[PDB]
Amino acid sequence: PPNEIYATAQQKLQDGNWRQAITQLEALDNRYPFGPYSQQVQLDLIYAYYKNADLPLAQAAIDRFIRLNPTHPNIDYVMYMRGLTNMALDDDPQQARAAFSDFSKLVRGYPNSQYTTDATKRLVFLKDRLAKYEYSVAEYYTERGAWVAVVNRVEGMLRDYPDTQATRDALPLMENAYRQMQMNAQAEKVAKIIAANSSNTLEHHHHHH
Repeated sequence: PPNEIYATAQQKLQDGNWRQAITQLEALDNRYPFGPYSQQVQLDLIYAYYKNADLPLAQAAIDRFIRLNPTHPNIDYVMYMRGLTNMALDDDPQQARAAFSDFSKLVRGYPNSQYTTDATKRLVFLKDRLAKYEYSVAEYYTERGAWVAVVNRVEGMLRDYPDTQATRDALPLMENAYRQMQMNAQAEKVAKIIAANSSNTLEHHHHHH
């Protein structure tokens, strides 16, 4: 009785009985996969797979929802969930890169979403993680004297993760790599960047566009 099965699944989700809720929701999605309530069932299944730590199933279900309903009113929430799932898969920064992309795509689509604030919080951690990885790579390239690869990695950190501890730590690798190449205009630029990067991070959550 699909309406009572649905009400039942909703209670199971509220109890945190992920396994039973997944069962009943999958059977509904089997039976009416393009029914009037199918997007509802799929959103709840996304959630239940995530909470049950079925992360590959959550990820696949998110991708299918986005493909099939690219303009849905709850897309903001589906991309929040895609960030959470990829972030859980991270705990080889592939999953962290996917989460950064998800959440940054969320913040630049729905700057007014209820999930805004938590996505921005998670982005601080992600940017820290990804910049640390890129710093390790820049160091390795330094060890090799691969000065052009050093400059490429650091400028990517400065472009994408400008306010992180790792980009701070990596700027002198970049100034060095240019100097090693006798590239004075470039090296002096980095020296400028370093002198000016305050630990004071700027806030613009109170600005609306």
